[PDB]
Amino acid sequence: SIQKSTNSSSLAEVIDRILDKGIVIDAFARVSVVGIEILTIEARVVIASVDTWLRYAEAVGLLRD
Amino acid sequence: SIQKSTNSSSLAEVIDRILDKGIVIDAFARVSVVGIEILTIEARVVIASVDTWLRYAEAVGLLRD
Amino acid sequence: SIQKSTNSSSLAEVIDRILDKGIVIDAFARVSVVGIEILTIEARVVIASVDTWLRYAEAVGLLRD
Amino acid sequence: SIQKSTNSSSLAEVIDRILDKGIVIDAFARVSVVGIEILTIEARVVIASVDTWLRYAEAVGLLRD
Amino acid sequence: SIQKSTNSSSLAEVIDRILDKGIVIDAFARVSVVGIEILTIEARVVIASVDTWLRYAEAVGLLRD
Repeated sequence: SIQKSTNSSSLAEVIDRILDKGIVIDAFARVSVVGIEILTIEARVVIASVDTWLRYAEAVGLLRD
Repeated sequence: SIQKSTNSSSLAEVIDRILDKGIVIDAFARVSVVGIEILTIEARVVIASVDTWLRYAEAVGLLRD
Repeated sequence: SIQKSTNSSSLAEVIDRILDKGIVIDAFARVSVVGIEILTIEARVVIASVDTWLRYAEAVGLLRD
Repeated sequence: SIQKSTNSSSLAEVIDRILDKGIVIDAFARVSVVGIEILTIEARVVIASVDTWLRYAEAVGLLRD
Repeated sequence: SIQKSTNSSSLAEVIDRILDKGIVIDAFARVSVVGIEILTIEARVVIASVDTWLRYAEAVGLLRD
């Protein structure tokens, strides 16, 4: 191709650049009464391409040893 | 590309620059009566890219030893 | 880029400069009758980027020893 | 940048300059009858950036020894 | 900057100059009948920046010895 005065790029390349960084959303909350932990919530979400989800899974320990 | 008189940058690069710094929102409250801790709340939220959520997780201790 | 006669900066850089200083909001109150501490409240909130929330957490003692 | 005839500065820098000095609001009251301290109130509030809230916390004694 | 014929200064600098002097408001009253101190009130309020509230607290004795 040829060089241009503008940097702007394609939608499919925005998607690819998002997925090979990935996203983690992570949260917890706890509610206690008189010292007893009467309610608790924990949640996590991960989104990525395969080659980066393997990075996550190999560090956390979901692949075979 | 070529140099310009203005610095302004793309939306996908704002998103990437936010996620590789990450965000932590952290809070607790306690209500006590006669010296007994009759109610308590604690919460935390984390948002990041995978490579920076691993920074958090390795310092706090969520990865295998 | 090139130098200009004005200093003004981008919204994403205001956000980044806030989060790498962080914010702490901290309060307590106590109500006592005849010498007995019949009611008490304590609360704290913290907001930061990951690299500065780790500063807080390492000084207060939330990371593994 | 270049020098100017006026000193005026940005809103984000006012906020930063407030938070790295911090604010303490501190009060108590006591009501006594026949020599017995039948009612009492105490309250405190602190606001700062992380690096200055640590100054407060290290002098008052909220960090690990 | 450059020198001018007038001394006037910014609102954020008025606030800073107030808080690093601080304010103390202090009062008590006592009502006695036949020689018995049947009612009494005492109150205090303090406002400052952190570095000057520590001056108060170190002289009165609220910091660890």
